[PDB]
Amino acid sequence: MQQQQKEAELLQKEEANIRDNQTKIIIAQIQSE
Amino acid sequence: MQQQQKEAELLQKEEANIRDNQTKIIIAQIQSE
Repeated sequence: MQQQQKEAELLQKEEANIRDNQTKIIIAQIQSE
Repeated sequence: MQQQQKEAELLQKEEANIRDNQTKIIIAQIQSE
């Protein structure tokens, strides 16, 4: 369960980075209009 | 209880990142007007 919560942290951090990444390209698209 | 408070930290951090990102795209929309 240490391992489970640790990999939960890992997947949280990678998906947080991903979400920030789509929103970065989204603001780029918004300003490209 | 340690596990519960630690995953509480995790969910607070992910939702805080989501909120900041949402307001980033919101200000992008505001300035796109």
